[PDB]
Amino acid sequence: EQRASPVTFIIATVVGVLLFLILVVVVGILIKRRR
Repeated sequence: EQRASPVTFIIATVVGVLLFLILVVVVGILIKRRR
């Protein structure tokens, strides 16, 4: 629990930031710019 809870939060943060830069920033904001 003491090391496993902050390591699980770092694993969830890196997959959430990777899904935001691909799905929201590239196929969303940058596809609205490239029209």
